[PDB]
Amino acid sequence: SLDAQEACRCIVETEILAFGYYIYGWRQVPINVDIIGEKANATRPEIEQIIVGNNKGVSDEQFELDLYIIRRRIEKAVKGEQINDFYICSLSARSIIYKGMFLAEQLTTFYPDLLDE
Amino acid sequence: CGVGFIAAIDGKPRRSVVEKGIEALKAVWHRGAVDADGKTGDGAGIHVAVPQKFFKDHVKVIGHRAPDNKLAVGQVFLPRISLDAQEACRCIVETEILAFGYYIYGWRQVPINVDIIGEKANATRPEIEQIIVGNNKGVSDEQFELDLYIIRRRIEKAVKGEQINDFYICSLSARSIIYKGMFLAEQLTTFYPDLLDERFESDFAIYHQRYSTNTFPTWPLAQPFRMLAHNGEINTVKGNVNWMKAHETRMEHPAFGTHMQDLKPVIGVGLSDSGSLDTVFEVMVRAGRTAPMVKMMLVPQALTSSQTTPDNHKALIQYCNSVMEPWDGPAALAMTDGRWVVGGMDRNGLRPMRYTITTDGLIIGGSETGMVKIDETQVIEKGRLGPGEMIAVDLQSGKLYRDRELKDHLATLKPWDKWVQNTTHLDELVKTASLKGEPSDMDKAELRRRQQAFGLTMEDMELILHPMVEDGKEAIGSMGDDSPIAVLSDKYRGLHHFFRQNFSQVTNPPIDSLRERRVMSLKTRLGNLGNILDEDETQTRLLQLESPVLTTAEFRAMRDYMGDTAAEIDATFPVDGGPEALRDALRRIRQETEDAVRGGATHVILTDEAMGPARAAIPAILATGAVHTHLIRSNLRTFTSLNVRTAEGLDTHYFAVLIGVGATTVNAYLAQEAIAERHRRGLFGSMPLEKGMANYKKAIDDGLLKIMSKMGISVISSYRGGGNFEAIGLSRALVAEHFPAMVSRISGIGLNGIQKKVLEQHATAYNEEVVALPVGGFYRFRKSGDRHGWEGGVIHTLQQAVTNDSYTTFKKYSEQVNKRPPMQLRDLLELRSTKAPVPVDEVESITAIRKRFITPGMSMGALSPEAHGTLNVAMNRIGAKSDSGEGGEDPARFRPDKNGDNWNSAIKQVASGRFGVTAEYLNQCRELEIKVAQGAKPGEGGQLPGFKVTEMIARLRHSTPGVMLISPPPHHDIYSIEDLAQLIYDLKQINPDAKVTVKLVSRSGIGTIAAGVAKANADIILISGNSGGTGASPQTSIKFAGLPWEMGLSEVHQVLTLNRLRHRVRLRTDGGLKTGRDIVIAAMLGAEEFGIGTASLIAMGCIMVRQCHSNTCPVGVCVQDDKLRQKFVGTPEKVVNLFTFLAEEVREILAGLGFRSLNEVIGRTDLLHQVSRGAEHLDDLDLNPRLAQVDPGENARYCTLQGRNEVPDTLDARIVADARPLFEEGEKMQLAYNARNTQRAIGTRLSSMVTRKFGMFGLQPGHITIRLRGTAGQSLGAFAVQGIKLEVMGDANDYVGKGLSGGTIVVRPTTSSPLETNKNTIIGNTVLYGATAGKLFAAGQAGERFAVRNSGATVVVEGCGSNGCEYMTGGTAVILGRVGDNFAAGMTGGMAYVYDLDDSLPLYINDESVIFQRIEVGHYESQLKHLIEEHVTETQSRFAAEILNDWAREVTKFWQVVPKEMLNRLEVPVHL
Ligand SMILES: Cc1cc2nc3c(=O)[nH]c(=O)nc-3n(C[C@H](O)[C@H](O)[C@H](O)COP(=O)(O)O)c2cc1C
Ligand code: F3S
Repeated sequence: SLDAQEACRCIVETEILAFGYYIYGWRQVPINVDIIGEKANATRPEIEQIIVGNNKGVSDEQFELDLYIIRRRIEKAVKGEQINDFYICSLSARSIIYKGMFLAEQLTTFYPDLLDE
Repeated sequence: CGVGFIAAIDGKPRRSVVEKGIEALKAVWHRGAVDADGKTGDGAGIHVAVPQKFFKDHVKVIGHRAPDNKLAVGQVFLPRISLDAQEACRCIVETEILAFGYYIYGWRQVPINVDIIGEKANATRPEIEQIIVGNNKGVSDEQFELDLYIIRRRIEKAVKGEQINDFYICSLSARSIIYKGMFLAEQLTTFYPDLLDERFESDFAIYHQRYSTNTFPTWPLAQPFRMLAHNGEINTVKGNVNWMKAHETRMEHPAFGTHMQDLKPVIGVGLSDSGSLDTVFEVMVRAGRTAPMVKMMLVPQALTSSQTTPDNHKALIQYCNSVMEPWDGPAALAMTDGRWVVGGMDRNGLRPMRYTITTDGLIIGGSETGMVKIDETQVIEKGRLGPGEMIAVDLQSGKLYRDRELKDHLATLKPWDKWVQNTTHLDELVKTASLKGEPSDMDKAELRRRQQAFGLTMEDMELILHPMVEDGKEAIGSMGDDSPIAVLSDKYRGLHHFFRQNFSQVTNPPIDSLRERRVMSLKTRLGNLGNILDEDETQTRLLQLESPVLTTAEFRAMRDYMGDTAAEIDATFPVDGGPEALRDALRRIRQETEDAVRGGATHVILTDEAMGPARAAIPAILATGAVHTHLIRSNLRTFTSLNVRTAEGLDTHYFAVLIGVGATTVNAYLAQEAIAERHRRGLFGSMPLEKGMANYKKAIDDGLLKIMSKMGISVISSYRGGGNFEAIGLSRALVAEHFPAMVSRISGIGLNGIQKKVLEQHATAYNEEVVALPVGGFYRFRKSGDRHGWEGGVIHTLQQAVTNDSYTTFKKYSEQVNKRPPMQLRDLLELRSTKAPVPVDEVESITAIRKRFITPGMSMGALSPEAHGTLNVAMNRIGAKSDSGEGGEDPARFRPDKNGDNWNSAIKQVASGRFGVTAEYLNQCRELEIKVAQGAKPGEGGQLPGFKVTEMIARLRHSTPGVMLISPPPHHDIYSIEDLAQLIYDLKQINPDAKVTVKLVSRSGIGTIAAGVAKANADIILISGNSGGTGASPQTSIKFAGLPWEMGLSEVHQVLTLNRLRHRVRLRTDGGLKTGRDIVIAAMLGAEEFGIGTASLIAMGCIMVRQCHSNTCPVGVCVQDDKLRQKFVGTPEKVVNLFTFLAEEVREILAGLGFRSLNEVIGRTDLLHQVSRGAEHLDDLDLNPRLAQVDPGENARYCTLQGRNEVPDTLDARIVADARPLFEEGEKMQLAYNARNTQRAIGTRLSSMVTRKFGMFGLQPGHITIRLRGTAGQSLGAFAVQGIKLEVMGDANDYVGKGLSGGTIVVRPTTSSPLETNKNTIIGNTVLYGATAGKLFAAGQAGERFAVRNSGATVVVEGCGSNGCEYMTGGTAVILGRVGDNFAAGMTGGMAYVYDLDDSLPLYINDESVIFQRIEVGHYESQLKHLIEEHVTETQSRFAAEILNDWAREVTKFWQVVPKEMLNRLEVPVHL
């Protein structure tokens, strides 16, 4: 549906801006659904990325701390409204996670981003 | 699609009830959504009584002892994938039942058969089980049902606690059970073999089947519900839920006790409208009231101020409307308490409901009068349900209450008349307020300084104010809106420009308001909210106002009455506070409001009265939004009211949004001061000040009713605080935090931008030395004002490029127009490829690209005949398609000219007025088009001034010369998607070669509507935007309604691709298309065809005067004069050259990008990027929701089918196989057949063959005649031409004789029927809709809206219903009986005769535009005599026979009704 996406986006944006950080925007990850089977495709979620930058000039340490706190608060708030199939695979300034329900050898085909230089 | 209910009158269980319910369910397969699978349904269900003996024998066999009391059985849906969810839910249920003390007998697994279910309806199939609980404490049935309900609610809450998914309880009671699922209607007894048993006997049964808009079934969403079943669609649910959120915090009843606590969030999550309504209904019933009382309290009757009801019902309706907010919308309800069984209708009576009593003490009601086969010699009475009516059956005592009897029996429970007298009006309070305390007027300089602070120009006072004060009506504009959107503009646009209004496509009908204004109320009540579960005199003691808008004197009187209990709050913030002054002011006011309400205050007055040179004013919308939301979230909105004093309210769009946000009353004092100042200068003439204020208030109320009627809401109480607007260009955080329920698909400015704009305007007004207001350009261009789309340089350069026929000039034009700062959404996106360019000679030729352009519809009433013909000739010369639009077309233009120039049009429209729609008008086209809503004025009908109608137009539209013609906003044929499918079937039957196009308007939620219409066999969808032109419409509907097509097109494309439906339909867009870049962007978005419109008018000579409504256009494009039509300068070569240039531009761009065909670029969204205007504006528009790419799969990204979507064959096929001598030798024929309700549009394809062979008037009357025996389907004999005679023995369902075109239809009961032919309904609703010729004789009563938009037909019927002969235009109508209320509303041509024995016509008629007298001319007597003689001859009636017998004494019992405009034009005068 097209409400759950909008509701989750509103929740995330209200909960990030409550701390004072600056949101640069959303990005839709390029994928290729040609390699996924059927039963692994009926429950495929919409994958997106949100880019937030630190403008308060805080250290990395406090920055990671508030990012974790924001993730937990977003999880609780979304669970409040009993919205199903919502997940956060990472929210940090140090590391990223690319995961899915495909075969091992077909990881670089589903996510062409990792083929970059 | 449909509801139905069967009831045994005496009250004894029996098997026939149940099987007849099954039989009725087995015959509703024609209205459902056909599927290529044959197994996939969309929901079905039945609701019966509990078969005690079945389960008692089950328990006996199991090994227990059968108790003496009744059993209780609960049907549950448990998850199926894992084995924990089942066990966890079982543990929860068993722990929660045993906490009360009842005994559990065990679980049972229902036998099912999954062989009939489709695939997608099987991947979400839950595990169905039953739990058997018995009562051992010996409690009564009443307490037992109460604890069962409480246990159900507690189980629901506990299971939701653990976030367990796919758990549902279809029933838990000792009285009734529910069998429902996601299968087809006819396959219900195959999936559930239990119902095939011999012991399933009952005394009542309800059945329902639905028609969903999407293709993802969810089992817990199938009706009937627990103590409710609904057909239709509810309008106001975003406002009723918000008011329930305030009603919950005070309600309590001693029947529940402490347990009341787990029923506080009564309306949970994951429900539709029919679920929330059902929950509220069940809660209100389980607390003491009865089903009729709750039905009256939730869906009340229309409180009309006429003497046609006893005052008892008036007092009862006053109480009911005072205690609760109505739940509006088209609704046919069939509900059941534990004792009563009620069938009811909504306020307007849109859906149909027909019932029947048999001699076996059996009542059968439903949507169609032929569902259950019943021998004709067993009936006692047939009937219907008018607007607001209801029929009840009491099973305990076994009685049947009709409408009036039930009202009488209900109006005696409590002394309503003595209770209502507690109401206090303000009219008396302002009358008795002596004429003292007159305030001194504000100074001119102060007024101008305050007006400058908000950005009011002199054009806001000379254009949109002056007509309000003088005329009492509202301003009018006549061209599209090319103004930039609010966020991209650069001047000070008020916050009320960011909110677009709402309307209703096919799923809901808009409510017309110029004719049935009697059902729309603007009542406002202060001191109203309280406990909704009580009954006492203190509930009706409040203050009542007759309009939510108050003047200054009325405000001072109401403030007198309030006095020592109110609390005033300022709404100003210091200009020098800093970068976060507005947020702090919001915080402060929303804290003071709560701190004052808790202190005993009952009335809050939010005013910006303290605005000065150092304090800027908070935008009133934001203030009232924050305050109302906070009061709702703190459980205090139920205590107080909310009054707003604003200084910016000047237009009818301000008050709309303020009342939609949550304000109770609104006071606009600066506008009144401006009115007074303009009056003291002697500008209005000789009218007093109070007359001007009254005219202004009347115009405001009329505009408010217009805005409220675009959506389908008829009462202001249910519209307030619901917020049916939509914000475009506001941050998601701001909207989701301060406003109740609005969607912002793209974020915009936050609080900093609003603060900057406000501070800038305040500084400009209060530090700069004002002498006069700026001229301002918003509706007309002025050099000092804003920018516009079409202006002088670009128009002159386009006309030069088109006239001289040179391409480089056209590239200069495109270069000029593609260089201004951004003005629309499609200006920020950017093309970017990654391939290498290819040469220009390799791309498609101009031919195959030009055949992708069409011209939108422009009626002949607006345009001049020469321009219309020029467009039709130019568009046919290049091989493309043109459009004729509404208003019909000239028959004489139906043959190619001997210049070769073909003046015909390849696309015909079916407007909602049906002004020229005949049988030949639909067989002279290649491709049809249904118009639901227009781009400029959505949710409204086209207009045509009274002087624009000449002889040519009056003859072309079958109307009266010199008469204003306003089309009805609703459709009278399309009240829901099933009616849309029926109309599409009709159109595809009448013309066997054309396609059907649906025209929508871009807004939110259009995706589901598009996925729904695609299942109705429509093959072309058209998406218009808010930037389209028009002929004549109010300015508020032009500037503040609709959305850019960039949103709607992408939404429809994504939703259609998601449901695997994109490969069946085509997409077409128009609105604001000027260059080739725009066309390439639209093609990337998903469209395949393109409409141009306004630009074409500029190629022919139009120069954007914006005076089309004045009939004085200089060049002569849209004018009905002769002296001005002689100035036309258009020629087809101009349009041809324009299209050639526009196509070769697309060729240029495609060759430069790297492709060779438009088919390789359609849908490829990833070729578009977003760049923002820079780091100096900071508008956070994120168009990523607009650029999302849904992967198709194996299918392509466009239409890949040949021809139109195919349709089944009705009975007509056999007729065409039988009447071959008629078509080949041309001889008389005579056929006989058996009709059934599963056969639609009987006699339409035959009419098509006859029209193609001989024409409309080529056959003598009665050449081919058919005799049907049985119950006819819907649209019987639609579009029948002269020479065809249908004779039905039985009855017809609906839309009989729709668009009659000269035929003849006769309906009579069976010769062996023991019925009074003048007291039983024989035909349903909307009879003779837009007919132009023929005759129709019926031997019974008709339904509602009888003979609407009649133009030339002649009808003789023995009765009528409400809203009969509404907006009739020509012909004669004889009604030998009683009429309904609001008869002959908007009638403007023809004549009517009523046979009045009750002498009660002056109480029902709408004596506004028609006059009623008695027959005084023998010429008009011979007419009636011959009509009744023909009636008696055909139908062999007995009532009319004995009327004709006693002619001399009954001729003096007839009223003759004649329009006022037909007084100077009749052939002989009506007087002596
Ligand atoms: C003078 C005029 C008359 C129109 N008449 C109709 C009409 O009768 N029916 C209709 O559906 N649309 C009518 N339209 C709207 C067009 O069909 C189309 O939606 C609009 O012209 C597109 O705007 P555009 O030219 O800016 O692209 C009319 C528009 C104009 C300017
Ligand atoms: S604005 Fe209208 S009056 Fe004529 S010149 Fe254009 S059609």
